[PDB]
Amino acid sequence: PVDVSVSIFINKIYGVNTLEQTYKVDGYIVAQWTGKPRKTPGDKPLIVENTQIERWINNGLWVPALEFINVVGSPDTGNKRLMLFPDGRVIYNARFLGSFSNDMDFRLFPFDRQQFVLELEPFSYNNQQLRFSDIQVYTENIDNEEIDEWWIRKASTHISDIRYDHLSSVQPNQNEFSRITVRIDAVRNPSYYLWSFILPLGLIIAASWSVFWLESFSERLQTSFTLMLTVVAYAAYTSNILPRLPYTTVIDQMIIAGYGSIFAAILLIIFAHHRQANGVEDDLLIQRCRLAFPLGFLAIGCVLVI
Amino acid sequence: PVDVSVSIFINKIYGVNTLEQTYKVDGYIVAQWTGKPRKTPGDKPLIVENTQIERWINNGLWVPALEFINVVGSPDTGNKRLMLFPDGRVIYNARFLGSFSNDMDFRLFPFDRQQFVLELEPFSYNNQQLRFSDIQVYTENIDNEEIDEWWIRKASTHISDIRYDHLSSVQPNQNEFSRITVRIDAVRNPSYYLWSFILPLGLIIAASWSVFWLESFSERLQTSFTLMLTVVAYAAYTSNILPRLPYTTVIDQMIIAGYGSIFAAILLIIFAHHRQANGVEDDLLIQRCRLAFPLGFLAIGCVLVI
Amino acid sequence: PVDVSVSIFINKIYGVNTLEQTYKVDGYIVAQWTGKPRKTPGDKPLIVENTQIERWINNGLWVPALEFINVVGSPDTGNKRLMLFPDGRVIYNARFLGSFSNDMDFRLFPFDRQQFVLELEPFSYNNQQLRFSDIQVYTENIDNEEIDEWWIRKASTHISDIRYDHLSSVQPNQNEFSRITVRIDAVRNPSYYLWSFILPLGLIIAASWSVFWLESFSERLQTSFTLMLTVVAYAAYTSNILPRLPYTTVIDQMIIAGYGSIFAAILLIIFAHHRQANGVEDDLLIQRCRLAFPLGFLAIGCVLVI
Amino acid sequence: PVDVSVSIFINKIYGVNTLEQTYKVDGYIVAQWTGKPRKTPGDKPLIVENTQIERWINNGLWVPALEFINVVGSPDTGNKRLMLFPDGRVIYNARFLGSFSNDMDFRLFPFDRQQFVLELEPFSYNNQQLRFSDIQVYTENIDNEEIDEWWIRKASTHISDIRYDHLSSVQPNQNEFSRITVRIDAVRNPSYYLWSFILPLGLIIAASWSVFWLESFSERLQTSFTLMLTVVAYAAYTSNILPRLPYTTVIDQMIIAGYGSIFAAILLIIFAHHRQANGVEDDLLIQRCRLAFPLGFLAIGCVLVI
Amino acid sequence: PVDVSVSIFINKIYGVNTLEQTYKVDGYIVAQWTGKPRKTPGDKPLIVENTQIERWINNGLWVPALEFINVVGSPDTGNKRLMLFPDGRVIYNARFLGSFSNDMDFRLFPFDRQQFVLELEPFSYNNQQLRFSDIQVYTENIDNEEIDEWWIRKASTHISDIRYDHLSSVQPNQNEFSRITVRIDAVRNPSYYLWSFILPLGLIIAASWSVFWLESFSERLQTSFTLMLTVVAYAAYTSNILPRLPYTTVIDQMIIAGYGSIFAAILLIIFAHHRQANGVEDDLLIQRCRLAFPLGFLAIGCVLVI
Repeated sequence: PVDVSVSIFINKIYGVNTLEQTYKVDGYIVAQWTGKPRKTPGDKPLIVENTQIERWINNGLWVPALEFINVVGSPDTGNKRLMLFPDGRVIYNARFLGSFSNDMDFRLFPFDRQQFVLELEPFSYNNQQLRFSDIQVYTENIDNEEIDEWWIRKASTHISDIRYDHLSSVQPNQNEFSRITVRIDAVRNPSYYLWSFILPLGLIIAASWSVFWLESFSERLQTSFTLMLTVVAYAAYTSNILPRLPYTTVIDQMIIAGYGSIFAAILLIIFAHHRQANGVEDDLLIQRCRLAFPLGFLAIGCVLVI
Repeated sequence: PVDVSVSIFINKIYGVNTLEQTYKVDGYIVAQWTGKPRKTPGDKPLIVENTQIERWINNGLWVPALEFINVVGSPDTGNKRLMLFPDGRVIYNARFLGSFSNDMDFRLFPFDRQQFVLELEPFSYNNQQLRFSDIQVYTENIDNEEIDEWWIRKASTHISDIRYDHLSSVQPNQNEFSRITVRIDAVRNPSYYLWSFILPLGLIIAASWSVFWLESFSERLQTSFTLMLTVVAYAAYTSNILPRLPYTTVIDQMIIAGYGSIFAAILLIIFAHHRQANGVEDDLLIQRCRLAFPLGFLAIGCVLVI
Repeated sequence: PVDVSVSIFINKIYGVNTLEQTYKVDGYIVAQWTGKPRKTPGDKPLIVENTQIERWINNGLWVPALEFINVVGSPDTGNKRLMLFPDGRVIYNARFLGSFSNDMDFRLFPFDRQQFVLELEPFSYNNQQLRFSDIQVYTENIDNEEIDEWWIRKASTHISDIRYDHLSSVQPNQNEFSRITVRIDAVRNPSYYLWSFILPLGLIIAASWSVFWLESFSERLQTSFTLMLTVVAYAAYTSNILPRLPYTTVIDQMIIAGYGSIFAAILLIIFAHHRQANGVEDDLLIQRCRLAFPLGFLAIGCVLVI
Repeated sequence: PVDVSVSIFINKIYGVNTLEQTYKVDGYIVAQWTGKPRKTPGDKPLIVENTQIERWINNGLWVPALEFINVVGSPDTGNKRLMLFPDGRVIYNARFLGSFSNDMDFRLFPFDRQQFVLELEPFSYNNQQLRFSDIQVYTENIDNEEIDEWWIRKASTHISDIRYDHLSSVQPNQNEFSRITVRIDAVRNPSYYLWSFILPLGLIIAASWSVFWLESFSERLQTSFTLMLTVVAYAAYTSNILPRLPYTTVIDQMIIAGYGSIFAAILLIIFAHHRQANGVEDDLLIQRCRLAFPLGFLAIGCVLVI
Repeated sequence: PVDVSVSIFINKIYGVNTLEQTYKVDGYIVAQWTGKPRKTPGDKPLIVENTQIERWINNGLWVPALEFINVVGSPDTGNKRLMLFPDGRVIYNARFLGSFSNDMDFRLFPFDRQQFVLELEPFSYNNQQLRFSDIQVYTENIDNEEIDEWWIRKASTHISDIRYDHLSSVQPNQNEFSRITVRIDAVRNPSYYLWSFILPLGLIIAASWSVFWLESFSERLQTSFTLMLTVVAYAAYTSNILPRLPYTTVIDQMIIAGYGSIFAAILLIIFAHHRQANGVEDDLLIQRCRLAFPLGFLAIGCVLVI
């Protein structure tokens, strides 16, 4: 059972694709294992670069294919490098850029709690064990977090053994491969969305209610039709700029709320008026519920967060 | 007639392209067949990885080219692997990611009933039979379906023989290739569209009718012009965010309905008024059809679903 | 002069790019010609697949490069295959996906009459004649045309000889290559555009005129400003969803019409009023031209289609 | 100093990228030079196609690398072809598709005067002279110009010598490479923009002024607020469909003009009214400047074109 | 310690991707170092072009892999070229196009101060020193800056030594690689954004205030609802055309300001009216604060720039 030591260097995690639950990772992979001692020119280790590596394979030099279990597509491999030591051991170092997959929940969108994952595992080797895994998130935590879209925490390794129940016609015990699993926790940067979506959406819902401080009945009603048109004009601006998803986010709900608030008002206003015993006996208290549901909406809103 | 045993491992079905009727599939293919026993170093099976396989072909080792009948483009092949057994048999294993085609009907868009298909078939072999086909949809049915865009059911195999009537100048019987056909049934997740499109669209159509609870004639009419402008502002928001298609979906019809409801009203309102024997004799009952077509629209709507 | 027999199998014609006059074609190409008889292992034809073909070339086996005259870019080649017969003849079969060009006129957009073309021609061979060309449009005419964007008719071949006047320093007669030209005629599916663009645009133009059935002068005018705003809100929805072009379509003109109809009304309304001999002597007949240009617009519209 | 004769065949110039000042060019390149006579099989010229050319290089056959100085990226090379003559001379022919750069000024957008350029130049050869350059714009001038976005004129060659002041540690005179420069002049097709942007934008500015033919003061003012909202609704439609740039076009200015015209009116209207010696003494002439700046706007507009 | 002399020729810096903090760079790289003198055919330097270089490597000729530390992906390499001198020294010249990364702050968007950076560094060599670095920004400073999106200043080099604390199991001192760092300072072109966003946004905020010069109370309020709808209609036009970011820009704030100004007015107007001791005693001074916050907004605005 060959012992391999992997070292992943994360350089940048970007381009999150909300719909496909994808994110790009740029970094380097380093694998080290020991082989039958070799005669290296001079004596100091031999450095084999790109094109050359493929040659050394054709001459027996074995090199284990380490797959990225959770990769969408196939990584963009940069510079490959083989460092051959005289005492046997071999060190493989290559830079990569790939798109990884993982279960991502964007229900609370504006305030996300996501976690980026890598999953290494020998493509075709039952007894080729992954010794120790080390990840260098040499990125800067409290650096300039208000410049980048996501804020992080700290790395997280975890080696394990995966058992497949439908392999080759093998029975003895060939069905356990060692898988390195890296995890990075990150939180989304609320800022932008608060000051450009939540806030103004609120001022719209607020000024929405000021339709009650209108005297006439026609004014009270005809104005909420211009108010309806405003929430639609907003849902457009919101949608054209927000990430498409299969489910509704928080913001998606604030928009529904704005739709109900205005439909509620429409009902009250066309109720207050025709709920009479004459013709214009608008219930002085209902027509003056200018403070009834404006705060009664912070009660329906503080129950959806409970 | 060589016997081949295929095994498809579906890992993720994503990126559905409504307009081109495309969808992406990530997984592995495993093909097994038996050949003339061989002398493998040691004795335990020989493992040939990437670069190497192409070499073994140049030395006679045959490997059937298995085409993906319904693939748009050419699959993104990851790690290839040849496992050569001493008793002959050969096992080919490779990871792939490709875009597949299939007839997709999106008439009832918000509520779709689609089915993802794969179609394997030897690219150039008449008598090379596909033995047994197995698919491991090791994805989780009732897991977190309210996180993913589509909900599934269960795999579905089916081997068969395809007959081409215009092949080489061959007559005997060379015109029957065996094709593996995999089918996966899936249903779209209505949620999002209901709570962010259907609902608010209804509140717009509802409050649309409240144009009748207006006293004056000018108010009753001039307001439906702001109401018209509202449905348009909605069709914009809807279109910019929904999947472009060559035909109309359900939502596309609700939008037409909102257009007709407002045009109907426009006709009634400019009828009730000028349908007099004086000048302002607005038919007290028609001007008060505030409950005539609001429910008479649930009759025109429940006949389109019949 | 080598005789070559081509057979094109169109599998799907999609992704029309209005602006670049591009369209994608997926299918297979089959070329057959006869060479100096060969000794094939066994005796039955020899099958050379992908990688291998490039090898047989290096050993003399000649294979003519057949260019796709009208291809934007370079086709996405799938599986290549050489079938070598003992009696000489060679059969080349490969699957392709490319983007083709052609002059496309989208003037009557909603109702297009386009034609998809392919153009094969030996890249570097003067006397290498293309024998017979056959195209298998094994797609289904009256199948589910109301599911696909385009409706077709039937294939259409045509071999010819092209003469270039500026080739190599050759004089004898080297300047005539044989070009296969395939043509497929198609018509666009009006549906969607009628029920989602033409119709509602008409209800807007119709209800546009009902600005005359208003009593006051201020109402008659101030209302047409909200009517103007409506046609603009529509041109936005239309444009964001329709295909960008360098010229105006039919729909683009109906939009101009709605702009003139409203500007015409603006003139009449601000004429009828101030065309007096007092101050409010609104020409009873002009102010009541509620049926003058509404049908007088079907006369200006039925002359643009003449 | 090797004499090379180049021949560029422009097939289609499309996809202009306003922001990056890019445009795509499809065509063929033909380079001819004479070498040490060779023994060609048979005697008639030898035809070397794709894969093969790379082989002949490995056997000494030299082939000058001709770079495309102004190419963004790297051309999409199609079919390559080497025609080797017995008398020495070699003819290189290959089809290409690349993205080229050039300084493009879109200040007068609707009416552009641009020029597409190509720039060939030996990548690594001081004394390898480019003999004669010929371009076949075998496209059709007055053909169907009202179908294509751009209208042309006629080709334009020009060979020259470029001097680099910072090359290798060479002094003698190695610093002059011959560069072929092709230029094609083209004009944009105004049509669409006039009938779908300029015209309707004018009818909006025109009907804008008719806010003066209103009696009351409140009507005269409150209506220009719906007029303001209209120009904005237009800038949206315009922007979403027009090409993003770093500077303002003509249309971009007409939109500013419409903004000023309405702000001007806002000032006059709120001046005429409060510029009294009572309360409602609206200067009969100013309130009746219904023809003052409507034509006084054709004076401010005919000075921006002077 | 091999001495290498690099020379970077920047040809064009374009395609800034605000969200990913990326920018494209086209140019050539030139690396020179001296090796063991060689016998070159003739005597004058040997020119090795593309395909060939890979060959000379297989025959020992070493070529250091120089990585682009801050590259997203992997550069698009054009023509490679090896110039081998008899006296040893080797000169590597290749054209590239890659996407580079760097921290970019777009807080003051309309007026940006950004800096484009390149970072070279030997991929696998501890003692391979980079001698002198030279960059030829042979672009034209005060040329046509009002045609390009960005304005520059002047190049800026800087060689240094980077120390990695987690390399191979090496202790002596193998952990210091030499890195070339190029920096180019650039400023964004405000123009467009001023005349198409800032200006018209101001005329909207300006004319926003003229809601005070309205007599009635209903007019003063109902008009600000059409004014609100106007700022939203603007945020839409702005957003669809501006670069998506995770934070708010200057323009994003002017939009918030217009939202507050109108919400402020809404409060005042619904205060002035109901802040009585009767019913319509609108505080003659407050209702006439037509000059209170219009200039009192230039005070809140000149404190956000302080």
